[PDB]
Amino acid sequence: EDVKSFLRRNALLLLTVLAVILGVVLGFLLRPYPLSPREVKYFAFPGELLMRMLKMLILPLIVSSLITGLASLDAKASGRLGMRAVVYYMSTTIIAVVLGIILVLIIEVLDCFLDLARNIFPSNLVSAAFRSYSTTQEVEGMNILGLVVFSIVFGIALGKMGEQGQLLVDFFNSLNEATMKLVAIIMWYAPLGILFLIAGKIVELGMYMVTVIVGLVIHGLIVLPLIYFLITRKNPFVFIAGILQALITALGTSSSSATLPITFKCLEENNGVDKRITRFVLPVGATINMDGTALYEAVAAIFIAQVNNGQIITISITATAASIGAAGIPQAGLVTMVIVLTAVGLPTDDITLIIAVDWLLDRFRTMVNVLGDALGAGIVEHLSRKELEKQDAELG
Amino acid sequence: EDVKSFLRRNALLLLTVLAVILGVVLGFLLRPYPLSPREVKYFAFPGELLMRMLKMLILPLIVSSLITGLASLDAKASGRLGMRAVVYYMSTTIIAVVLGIILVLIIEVLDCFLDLARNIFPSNLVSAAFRSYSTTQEVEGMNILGLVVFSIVFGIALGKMGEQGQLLVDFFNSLNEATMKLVAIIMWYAPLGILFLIAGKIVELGMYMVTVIVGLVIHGLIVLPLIYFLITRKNPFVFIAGILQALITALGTSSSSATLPITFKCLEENNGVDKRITRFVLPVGATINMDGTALYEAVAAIFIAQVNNGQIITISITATAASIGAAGIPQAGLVTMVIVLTAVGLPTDDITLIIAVDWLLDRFRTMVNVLGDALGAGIVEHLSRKELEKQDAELG
Amino acid sequence: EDVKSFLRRNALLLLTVLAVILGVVLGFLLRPYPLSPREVKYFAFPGELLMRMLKMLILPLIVSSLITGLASLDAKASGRLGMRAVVYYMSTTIIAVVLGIILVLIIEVLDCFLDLARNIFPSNLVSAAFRSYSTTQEVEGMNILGLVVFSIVFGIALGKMGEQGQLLVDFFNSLNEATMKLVAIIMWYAPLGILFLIAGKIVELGMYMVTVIVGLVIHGLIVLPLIYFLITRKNPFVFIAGILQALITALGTSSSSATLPITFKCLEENNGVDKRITRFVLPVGATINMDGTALYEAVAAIFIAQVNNGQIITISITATAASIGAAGIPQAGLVTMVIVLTAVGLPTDDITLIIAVDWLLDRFRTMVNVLGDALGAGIVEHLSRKELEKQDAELG
Ligand SMILES: N[C@@H](CC(=O)O)C(=O)O
Ligand SMILES: N[C@@H](CC(=O)O)C(=O)O
Ligand SMILES: N[C@@H](CC(=O)O)C(=O)O
Ligand code: NA
Ligand code: NA
Ligand code: NA
Repeated sequence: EDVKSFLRRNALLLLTVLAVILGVVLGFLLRPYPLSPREVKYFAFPGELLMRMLKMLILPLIVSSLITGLASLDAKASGRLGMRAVVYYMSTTIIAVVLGIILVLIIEVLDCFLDLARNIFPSNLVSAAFRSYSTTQEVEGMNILGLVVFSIVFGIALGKMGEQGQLLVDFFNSLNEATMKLVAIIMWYAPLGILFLIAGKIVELGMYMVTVIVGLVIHGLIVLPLIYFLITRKNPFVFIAGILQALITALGTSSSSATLPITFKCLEENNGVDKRITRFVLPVGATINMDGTALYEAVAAIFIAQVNNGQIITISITATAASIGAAGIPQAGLVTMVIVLTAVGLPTDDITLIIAVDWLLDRFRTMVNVLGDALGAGIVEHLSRKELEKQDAELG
Repeated sequence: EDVKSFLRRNALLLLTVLAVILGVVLGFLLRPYPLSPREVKYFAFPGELLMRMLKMLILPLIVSSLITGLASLDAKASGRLGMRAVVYYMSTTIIAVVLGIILVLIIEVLDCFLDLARNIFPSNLVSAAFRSYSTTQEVEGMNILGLVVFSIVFGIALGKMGEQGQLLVDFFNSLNEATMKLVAIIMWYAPLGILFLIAGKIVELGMYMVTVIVGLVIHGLIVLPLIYFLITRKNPFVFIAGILQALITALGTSSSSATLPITFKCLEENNGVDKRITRFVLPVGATINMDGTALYEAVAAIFIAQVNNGQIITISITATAASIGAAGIPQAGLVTMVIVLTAVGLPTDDITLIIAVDWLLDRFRTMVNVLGDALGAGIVEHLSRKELEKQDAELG
Repeated sequence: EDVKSFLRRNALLLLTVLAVILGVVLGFLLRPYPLSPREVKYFAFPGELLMRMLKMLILPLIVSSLITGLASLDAKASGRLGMRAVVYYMSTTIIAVVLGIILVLIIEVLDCFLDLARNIFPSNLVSAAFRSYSTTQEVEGMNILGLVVFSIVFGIALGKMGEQGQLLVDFFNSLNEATMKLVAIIMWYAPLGILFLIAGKIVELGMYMVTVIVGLVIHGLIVLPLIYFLITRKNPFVFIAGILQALITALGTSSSSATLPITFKCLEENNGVDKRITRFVLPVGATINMDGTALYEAVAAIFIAQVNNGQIITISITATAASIGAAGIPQAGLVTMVIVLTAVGLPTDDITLIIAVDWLLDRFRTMVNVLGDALGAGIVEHLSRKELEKQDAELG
């Protein structure tokens, strides 16, 4: 009887679920036909248009979110909110790497460190907005990390100054809300885009793919929800229902940085999470908090060691280190595996074998990477209760 | 007796007319001499300096004009102003294509649609400001269309929010006026630049060139002025005298997007047109309203059919479609002719024959493209009388 | 007895002096070892990280400084402050070229003028922030001159408008202070960076190197200090002690444009110089006022003439002209020597011989280039006394 009101209310959520169900059907139907690379690009195009729309809003989001996020909070309160986030991030990326290692047991690398260091401190801000550094020397594609860093320091700087800083805070606050109004339009195209984005990909190792997928279920649907209930004492699967549009889009894009604007609209609107805490937890979580990637890094390094064959402590240290370094971009998990392979001693040429089934694992690990930030905000919000209480009463 | 006051008042206008008269003389004098490509570039340089100055101001103009233009107007009033503009644009591009077809009778193409679609939704705003998409994949040169789209949606978003949006409206209003103060300095260099810009070009098919030029006179000096008198009931050749500096510069540059800042100063200062309506009509008209290009597209497709040899309805549909797609950049008419040739069935390799005389036709068709936007603003302003009456009295 | 308080107070200044002393020691110790180019890059990396941090802040500094600098001053007062600066700049670059010529006596070039002219008027502002023009055609690296020009005109434009302009002035004032708060963090990394930046360079003509170095001492420590005492009637070597951190960093970077944010913090904090005058004198001085380069240009053109062999007036005219054209970037002195060699008649291929010892002379000539701007601000501030008196009392 009550399923009619469920169809009327969850209309946009159900259309995106149907987009996955019908998108998988469409792809397998069109798969036997001539798989021409130019034709595959044309077929997947309605999914490419959604990707462009989402990519567009990440820069005015990341920048405006952290500048207001850190300036709208008290001096030490900004540090406390950050400490809570960092403590949460490093523990979750440690639980996933430990859970990942146990499961797999049952079933130019210096240039990487330098390029990362170079990107933390960009030589040009206008460049940083569309270019990243990759020594061969500046490859195309936004330097998210470099902008996240600069925005954090810039936010602190406006917080340091008085009413002079207030103008820019108000400027960046108006710019945040305006781009957030645009992600409402992006959300309506999402059912159409998600269909073609996943149909195109399913158009384009046995135990391994299983170990990772099952490993992500134990972490994502059993480990992380328990952490939320242990801190907030609220039902985590009702919270996951709010951010469900953000997970379905993370499956489609396979880029947590690309689905960041929808996770903002899901945490801010569908759930009762504060903007003052989502403006910090979500942009930082999108680039450093990667639980799904950390689990994948550990399993994939030991899976190649199952064929090639005590020092799993270095693997747990570097797989958690690779999870931080890795980009909120798709296929970033296989390129950062160079660090975890060279550390143990295994050859980096073995990534080639995994590359084939990587695409599908990437879609699921992105969903767990997003989920960690989403449940993260809810955890940090509840913990930073008095900080938000002091800021609300102050205005009165 | 009264010609002395005419020389004192119209000093800058007369210097730009003299720039064309003396510029044509200078070019034909220097034409027999060694036409070295490096030497031609050096000779035309004072014209290249004007081009850089004008190109510079288009980005802070297009962006600041539409953001304030759509936010400073009421919800449905913004839609009404737009409806009036769109109705005016599509009818004028239909009259020109019909007039063009009658006169000529008397005397990778999917990748184009995809690249256009890609550009309507840019993946990066900082990139969009100096790069356009052109699959082979991101060519240099501003994505005007992508910025016009985003600015329109961003304007609407600030209009949607209340007083929070007002700060950014005021910010973008100050930024519009400041760049408009700079186009006053650009206007003084214009007589010097226009001389060398046209002298250099005249230094660098019989019936065809005539059909187009005569076709643009019937449309520009007889069709469009009659439309203005039919709606406003005001003398159109006194209005054309106000925007006369913008037409002379359109002849020189051959880029309606480049002469957009001067058409703003001509419509806002020389004529009594409202900023609230020029901020929408002029930037949108510069990229989609191309009457001179639509007339050219129809004549050039049938001129090649006069040699190569019922279905002129597809030509009228795609030539009007090419007019929208075409860029406010020079030589954009010959590249968009691919769409109108493939639609009818004629070969795209026939554009090569036309390319020679194209340059001079481009200068005249740009003047008609600008004229359509200029007389367009005057037409839409007069029609949207009550909308501006309600906004003025509200402030009181 | 008083040396203990001298160590406590001048802690950051002494750490940067020690950075040079220990940096020269470190380099000569590591010099005999395999000098691999990839290894040299890795070794110098902590110096490369400082360079990125400093480069980062130049764009939001140059732009925000001149826009507020010229808008916060009266119409003719802006012209007077400028006249004082221009008169000071051209006389100092004339004294250095005269002093340089006397000492050396005792002991595609049109494309350069066009590229400079092109860069004074950039075709795109977003591009200008990370790209310069260099015909072969748009090379990577910020167009400082093009941004300095545009910012000056934009500042004047906000000054021209009333309270409408005030919002953007306040916006650019908040943006200036916020980036100036960031150069405090950059200053703490500077001792670590300066050590590796100079150690790496000392790891990588007899009379000539001496003539230039001795020539810079006569100008920098005898000519320029006397000018300050002659105008301000204040001790110049107490003023040099304030901007001493900016000189030590100019030695390290060899780029006056890169050390511009630290010279701002030195003149604004360590010395009692007004922001209203440093916001104009320092960014303009960084690109056009190059006393150390002008002295170098004259000596290097006549040193090649000492080997290869009345018309030294053209050398003094073009060496002062090259000093203006030259970039606040390292090794910009040898590339601009093409202008001064072609003018006299000497071959440009002779720059190859000088290139070897150029690096060390560049570090010293940058220190004199910075010093001229630093003592320049102090000279112009004292001269524009009443202008600042009228602006202060007005607010009361
Ligand atoms: N796709 C992941 C990163 C990766 O593991 O490739 C993300 O966007 O978070
Ligand atoms: N030159 C025209 C476009 C074209 O037809 O090439 C304009 O700028 O409007
Ligand atoms: N290095 C100098 C320029 C040069 O002479 O190379 C400066 O930055 O001012
Ligand atoms: Na990460
Ligand atoms: Na068009
Ligand atoms: Na200079």
